[PDB]
Order: sequence, then structure tokens, then C-alpha cells
Amino acid sequence: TMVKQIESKTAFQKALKAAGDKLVVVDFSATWCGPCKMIKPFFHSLSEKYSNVIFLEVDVDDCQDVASECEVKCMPTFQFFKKGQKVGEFSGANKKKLEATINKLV
Ligand SMILES: *SCCS(=O)(=O)O
Repeated sequence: TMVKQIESKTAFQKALKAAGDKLVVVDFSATWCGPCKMIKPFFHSLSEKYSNVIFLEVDVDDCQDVASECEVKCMPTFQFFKKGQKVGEFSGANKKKLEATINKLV
């Protein structure tokens, strides 16, 4: 259990800076979203397998402001960060592409 919930743009930007030189994975999801429910367990399992990666969760229903600014059109969308920079992104509950993108950027 290493996934921290992001409830604000304040928290988001604080979390990104707190990350330092570590890869940051953000899961944009919703509670009513089927594909999101499928991959949620795996996303969380990945958090305590990739200890040198920072895992975050954003509920797009709570943070409609942030989801817009981040250009989430559908979920789950996964967005990847290093320093203060977006270094990767895909949308889809694709277990294979998620771990692959983690490895291709850590
Ligand atoms: S996903 C982050 C959007 S913004 O705050 O960097 O513009």
C-alpha cells in the first residue's frame, strides 16, 4: 500500500516536487468506472513492487478542475512525471502497457 490520494492541485504540485528525481505515476480514475475498477488492484500491487516509483491517485469526479488541466478525456488515464515534467502518458486499463511504461521511464 504505497498509493497516495491527491485531493487538490495544491497537493498535486507539492507531491510532484516532493518526488525529487523519482518517476511519478498518476492514475486518473473514477469510482463508477468499470475499466478503472479492473486495473485498480494491479495499480496498487505495482506500488509495493516499484518502491523507487511514486504512485498517485486522482478521482476525476472530485478534481474536475485538475482532470481538465491534465487533459484527461477518458479513464483510466496514466500520466508519468520526472522532476517537474510530463515524460509519458496513455489512456486505457492496459496492465501490460502500464508496467512496460513504468520500466521504460524508471
Ligand atoms: S497534469 C498537470 C497539469 S498542469 O498543472 O502542469 O498544467
